[PDB]
Amino acid sequence: EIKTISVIGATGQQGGSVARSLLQNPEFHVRCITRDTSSIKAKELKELGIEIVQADGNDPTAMATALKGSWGIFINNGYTLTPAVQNGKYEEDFGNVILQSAAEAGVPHVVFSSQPSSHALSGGKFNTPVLDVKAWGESWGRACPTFQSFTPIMASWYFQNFFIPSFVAEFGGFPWNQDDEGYLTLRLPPLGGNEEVPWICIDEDFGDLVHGIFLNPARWSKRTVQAVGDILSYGDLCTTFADVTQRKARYIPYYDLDDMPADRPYLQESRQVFAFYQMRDGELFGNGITEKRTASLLKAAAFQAKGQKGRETLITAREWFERHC
Amino acid sequence: IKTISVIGATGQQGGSVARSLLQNPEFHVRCITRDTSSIKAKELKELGIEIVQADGNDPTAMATALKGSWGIFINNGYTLTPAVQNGKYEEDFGNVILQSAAEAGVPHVVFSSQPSSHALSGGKFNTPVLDVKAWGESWGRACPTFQSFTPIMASWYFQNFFIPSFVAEFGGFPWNQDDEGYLTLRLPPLGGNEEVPWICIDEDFGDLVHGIFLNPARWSKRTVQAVGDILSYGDLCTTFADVTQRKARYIPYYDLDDMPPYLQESRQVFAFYQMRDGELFGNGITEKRTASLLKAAAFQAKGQKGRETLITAREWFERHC
Amino acid sequence: EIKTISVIGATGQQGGSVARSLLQNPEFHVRCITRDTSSIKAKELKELGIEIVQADGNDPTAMATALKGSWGIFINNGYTLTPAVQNGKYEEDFGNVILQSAAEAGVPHVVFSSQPSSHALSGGKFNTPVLDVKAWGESWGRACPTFQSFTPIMASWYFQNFFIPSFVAEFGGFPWNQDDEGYLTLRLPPLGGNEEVPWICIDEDFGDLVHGIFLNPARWSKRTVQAVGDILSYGDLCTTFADVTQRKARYIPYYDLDDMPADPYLQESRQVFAFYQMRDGELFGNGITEKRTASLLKAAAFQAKGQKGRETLITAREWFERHCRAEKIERSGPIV
Amino acid sequence: IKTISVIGATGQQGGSVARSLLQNPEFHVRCITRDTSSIKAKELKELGIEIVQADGNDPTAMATALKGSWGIFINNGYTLTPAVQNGKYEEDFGNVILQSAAEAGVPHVVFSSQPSSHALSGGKFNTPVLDVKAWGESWGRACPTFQSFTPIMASWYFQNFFIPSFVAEFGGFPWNQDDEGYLTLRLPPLGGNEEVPWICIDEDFGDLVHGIFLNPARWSKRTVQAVGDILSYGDLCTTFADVTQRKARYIPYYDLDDMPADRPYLQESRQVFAFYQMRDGELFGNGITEKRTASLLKAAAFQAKGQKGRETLITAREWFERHCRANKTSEKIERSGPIVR
Ligand SMILES: NC(=O)c1ccc[n+]([C@@H]2O[C@H](COP(=O)([O-])OP(=O)(O)OC[C@H]3O[C@@H](n4cnc5c(N)ncnc54)[C@H](OP(=O)(O)O)[C@@H]3O)[C@@H](O)[C@H]2O)c1
Ligand SMILES: NC(=O)c1ccc[n+]([C@@H]2O[C@H](COP(=O)([O-])OP(=O)(O)OC[C@H]3O[C@@H](n4cnc5c(N)ncnc54)[C@H](OP(=O)(O)O)[C@@H]3O)[C@@H](O)[C@H]2O)c1
Ligand SMILES: NC(=O)c1ccc[n+]([C@@H]2O[C@H](COP(=O)([O-])OP(=O)(O)OC[C@H]3O[C@@H](n4cnc5c(N)ncnc54)[C@H](OP(=O)(O)O)[C@@H]3O)[C@@H](O)[C@H]2O)c1
Ligand SMILES: NC(=O)c1ccc[n+]([C@@H]2O[C@H](COP(=O)([O-])OP(=O)(O)OC[C@H]3O[C@@H](n4cnc5c(N)ncnc54)[C@H](OP(=O)(O)O)[C@@H]3O)[C@@H](O)[C@H]2O)c1
Ligand SMILES: CC1(C)c2[nH]c3ccccc3c2C[C@@]23CN4CCC[C@]4(C[C@H]12)C(=O)N3
Ligand SMILES: CC1(C)c2[nH]c3ccccc3c2C[C@@]23CN4CCC[C@]4(C[C@H]12)C(=O)N3
Ligand SMILES: CC1(C)c2[nH]c3ccccc3c2C[C@@]23CN4CCC[C@]4(C[C@H]12)C(=O)N3
Repeated sequence: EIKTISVIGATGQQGGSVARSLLQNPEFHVRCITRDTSSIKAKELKELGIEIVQADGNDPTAMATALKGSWGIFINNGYTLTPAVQNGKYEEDFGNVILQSAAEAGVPHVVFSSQPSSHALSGGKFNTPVLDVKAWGESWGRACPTFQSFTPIMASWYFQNFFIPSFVAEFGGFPWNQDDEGYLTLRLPPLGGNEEVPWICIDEDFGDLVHGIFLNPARWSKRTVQAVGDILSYGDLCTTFADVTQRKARYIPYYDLDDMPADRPYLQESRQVFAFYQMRDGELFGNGITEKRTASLLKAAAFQAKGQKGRETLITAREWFERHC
Repeated sequence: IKTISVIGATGQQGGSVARSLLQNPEFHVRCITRDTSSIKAKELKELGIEIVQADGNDPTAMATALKGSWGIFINNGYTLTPAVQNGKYEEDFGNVILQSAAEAGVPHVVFSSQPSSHALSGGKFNTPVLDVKAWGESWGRACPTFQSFTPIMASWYFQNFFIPSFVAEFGGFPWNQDDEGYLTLRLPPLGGNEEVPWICIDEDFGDLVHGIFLNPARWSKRTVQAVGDILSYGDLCTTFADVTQRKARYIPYYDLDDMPPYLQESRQVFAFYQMRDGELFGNGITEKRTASLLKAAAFQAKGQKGRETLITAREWFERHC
Repeated sequence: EIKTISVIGATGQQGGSVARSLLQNPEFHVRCITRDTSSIKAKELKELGIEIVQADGNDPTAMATALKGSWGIFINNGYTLTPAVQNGKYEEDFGNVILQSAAEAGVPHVVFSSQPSSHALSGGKFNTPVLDVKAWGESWGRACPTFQSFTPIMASWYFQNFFIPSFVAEFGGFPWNQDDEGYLTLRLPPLGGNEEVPWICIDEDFGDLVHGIFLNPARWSKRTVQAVGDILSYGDLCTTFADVTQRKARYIPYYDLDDMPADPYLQESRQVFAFYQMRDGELFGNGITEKRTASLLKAAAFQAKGQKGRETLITAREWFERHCRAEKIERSGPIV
Repeated sequence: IKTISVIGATGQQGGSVARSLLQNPEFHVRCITRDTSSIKAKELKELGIEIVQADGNDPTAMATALKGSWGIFINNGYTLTPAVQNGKYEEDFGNVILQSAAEAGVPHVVFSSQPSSHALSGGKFNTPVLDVKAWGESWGRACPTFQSFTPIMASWYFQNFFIPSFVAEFGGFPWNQDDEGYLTLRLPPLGGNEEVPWICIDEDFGDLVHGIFLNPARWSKRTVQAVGDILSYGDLCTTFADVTQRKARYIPYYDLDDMPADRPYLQESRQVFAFYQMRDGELFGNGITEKRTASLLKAAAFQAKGQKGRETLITAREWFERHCRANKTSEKIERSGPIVR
């Protein structure tokens, strides 16, 4: 009756949302995995009544032993890549190691946080390890005969990125620090195409999307899921923020990738991601058109499966600004 | 063989209507103008179009010039008389023509229209440029003589980018670079999700009216939105930048009270649009599906002549910038 | 501060949903209007704690006095038209009389249950009083200079038509009586165009749309609102029913309107169907059929009620899941 | 001038590809066939297209017959060898050709593909008609030599109405009248919202392959759904009825066990439809069914061809108005397709 689901990164944003969503369904038993059960965040997960296991993804045997009995697993990696991984050893990423360990432990159903490979799609003329490592994990999971289901889920930009101070530093004053001309100014290169920039409130929605996948894993196997709460251009984001907060805001694109300030190291290292996205006419996920219909179908299903508990629709940018500003 | 009188055939809207209808042998175009010796009048003559001289302000003359018309397209001008400006919308030459068409027994009417901000805002707003046409719309909707009366509502013309005064007031976009090197567009937000409608008046509007005349009964009393593309002002600028590789940006006029130097009294229109959450047409959501259908229908009625699809903002920039 | 709203037909389906929706917002006070406060349905409302006033729409003066003090009014009419109304004299329908009474009483904000006029749209070819009676009221209210806001709202096919017996008899066994070959068969003419048939759960959704309008009446003045919960073809409706209930169902079109059973109200429905086909299925007459606006209004009411109820409209799949997998066929409707 | 080899150029898919690309001076169409003396091979020759003779089952000859190609469009046939029917998907002549194209150094590939029901369902389904093409898709996606590899996935052809086995097996629609005077279509539901995709293979498909070749890098490793219209089976029949004024209807096989499964291809189609219903109608497996991209690849080819032809895809209504309203005797029901009985 009861299906156990191991949650990687349960102390983190993606896995944290996953754990919080799945625990609200009696058909599932959540086994959070963390490196330190004494962690501040781990104790918060232990206050929700969640089973907590301590293990390190870089230890395949220990990980395999910690996933022994899981019906499903949600896998993700971290913001910091090891030098070996940053230099093209994508098989050494702890997320990818965990996926292989799950194969050995016999876990039948996998939901894997993934990203497109700029290298694979551009014929080798681009290399963006931050994305390509997760894409490697997706290539391994899709080809593995052991799994009964492997579904890649691709996260959008978090709305919560607006709370990172260097975010405010890098991309113009937007959305907290106004400039000399009195504007909350956002400065980013265009995405390309029709400027269909995807955004999500990671906390409230991502976990419910993964939950919806686990409600019927066979239907979603080997079919990429885009975790998208809203789709709008940078300029529409600014006008929406201004309407909500009644604070002047504007968008000034970085049309020339070479003419971005070297003062900003998050613009210079992202210049290959931005170029790959532009080359793809803004189709940043690589599998097909950017659409949030599936996400709105995976959120409603989790809503029903949870007992009509919580919210039935994903958080839009307008609502996030109304709730956070 | 159905005869159609075309008001404003020397103008943008009526000109597109005449040029589109002429390519369907089932329809015979009778252009109406005040001056048949005009350059534009002669251009219409060079295409082999019948040109009759009449003034909309003369109901008696106009009734005589419409006799025998199966249908009529009606439009007015940018110029309102002081009397019309001050509320006597029955005197606008377009609405006079509509009443004359009723007198002459013309059975099928397509009327260039706009919503009445005054009527929709409970009196808060007064915009004669729109409300005058709305007067004709209600009159035609209530008139029992017509067999069909269909209102058509034009979006912003792309060709407004060629009006020097438009370039003057709304920033430099898309011709005049500013100090920081940007083609800058300065406009109040439309409201809602910034679904700003635009049309290439020359190539598409006439085809939409043509499509209406292909089945007047199905469109009677149903407003048609003449929309070629739907996008936000910022999308306009990013599209322009991609097409031309000329830096461009959008800086909204957030406060209609603190606008600059730039005496365009279109403020009440902008405020009414915002009050409608951007639903500038007033009848329902902004949609171009109907326009696309009508354009394709004209394409096929004309013999697969011309374009089957409406001109988008990107294509307009490609062809004119 | 607290805005009073009179609800016509509060004992009925449309007004009942309106009352039940506006009751959950303390900014509004619901004054139900009924002819008989002793009714089973009226006492149901009294048991819910709703003010009940007795008045008859056919009495303009009494109606005016009973509407006095209302900030807003929801107006609707009934399924049975007097013969005089049947033959024109649309001004005499109690809904339209009530609209004029509200104008006399000075009610500033109006939401009116409406439908397109086939006669006005067809150049006289068609005459369907079931629609045209409400269209008369719609134009009268649109032209009325006294109202501060006037919004016409138009109902789609109720899902609850499946509980109305007259629906079950004529339009095939669907969805309760299986037919000779074991099929739940629906027998109806095509709508026209791409078969974009609108449906709504009248009980749970219609009232929330009226509520959403009253939340910002100025923005909706003179703007037709389509009360649409789902848009799907008749065949898609039947296949969805089959998927939900694992019970055979099918759609049998009347391709020839002359071959449709027309044994007085079936004659008015033949003309209505012909008008819809003549409009390529654009049965509302003002523009394309769309449920986007309905969704916006439903969400707005959801928020206003304190995030109570559902944020989304009920689809055909949801309705079949809730009312067929598990329902007495005795609801109010056309008396054929 | 960039040369593109076209597999199956004498067939429906490759034929549309050749006819579309030839009208664009930036490309050279090199048709590939087993028999250059064929009556359909001579039609292509009458169009002014190079015709080379090679067999896909001969990897070396195929390699020498592709060398010099800037791009290649790859497709397979309706008949699979017994070895291929039984799993040996590497032996399908289309997949051998794909390996030959890498072998030959063709830098840009457009591969006719379908999802693998087995791969997506954890082994619950085995439908070689789709999975064979999916094998080639996986190989092309993983091959490091190609500069671009784009899978394109065909919908139901409207031209299935000209394939005789379709008319026989699936109730007779739209040509064979039944007891009650109905053109009856008999098919299981697709699943989900009955978003059945259809395309006019002749007029539209080639333009989509062409649009991909207009910017291969932007489409590399991105599945393209070749869709002209999206509608339910019942909507298909009612649309046909409106166009032709002939009674027509759709009678679903709600229970797949009640579908005629006399012959082996009908049972493999039962398993395919079961897979579709399993995926809630997502018959392509990569994502939602959509025709926006197809409408973007048709318009782009329209422009590339010199604004010649149609800018838009053919809808079901327009196809019925073009092929089933007039008698049009030249439209005979003899097209290549599944040979069931
Ligand atoms: N913020 C963004 O920009 C953004 C948006 C889009 C997508 N992404 C992508 O998603 C990833 C970051 O996701 P996130 O923000 O959820 O990360 P996060 O908040 O740091 O969570 C990742 C979790 O990984 C666990 N972990 C780290 N090293 C580990 C190891 N060696 N073994 C086992 N577990 C380990 C940590 O929890 P324990 O202490 O429990 O082990 C940590 O909480 C990156 O690839 C990023 O590019 C993020
Ligand atoms: N982008 C836009 O500005 C836009 C969009 C929405 C709607 N509109 C509205 O549509 C109108 C402008 O349309 P348009 O571009 O066709 O105007 P236009 O280019 O100025 O043409 C007006 C036409 O009316 C004719 N006319 C003028 N006075 C007349 C009279 N007294 N009797 C008879 N005919 C007369 C003119 O010359 P002849 O009489 O010599 O033929 C001409 O053919 C305005 O009301 C405007 O507000 C335009
Ligand atoms: N699915 C549909 O059939 C549908 C959808 C579109 C529009 N419509 C139209 O809407 C109308 C039916 O709506 P409904 O479902 O609400 O009808 P209903 O269930 O009969 O309710 C009508 C309401 O009006 C009240 N009423 C009836 N006669 C009255 C009178 N003379 N004076 C005052 N109040 C009176 C009734 O209350 P008491 O009984 O106590 O008065 C009742 O609450 C018809 O014109 C129909 O064509 C319905
Ligand atoms: N509606 C549909 O039926 C549909 C939908 C989606 C996709 N598909 C799939 O696509 C395939 C059908 O495509 P189609 O209509 O283009 O096929 P087709 O009409 O059968 O054409 C086959 C082509 O391939 C060539 N060929 C066949 N066997 C060969 C071999 N052993 N070696 C070399 N060449 C060989 C033929 O050579 P010659 O040049 O000598 O004739 C011919 O040009 C099937 O797998 C089908 O399942 C079709
Ligand atoms: C009258 C107006 C405010 C206006 N002022 C202008 C000043 C300069 C250039 C261009 C315009 C336009 C263009 C428009 C475009 N239209 C959109 C629907 C109705 C409306 C409003 C709008 C119109 O009448 N013409
Ligand atoms: C008059 C009608 C044909 C009708 N005949 C019926 C006869 C018996 C049962 C049920 C109905 C209904 C249902 C409807 C629902 N419709 C939604 C759009 C307006 C309209 C028309 C439509 C209506 O007013 N009642
Ligand atoms: C293999 C199949 C079940 C099939 N069986 C048939 C048997 C006889 C006639 C005609 C067909 C077709 C036509 C199709 C149409 N296509 C839609 C998407 C892929 C698919 C599935 C589908 C295909 O491969 N050809």
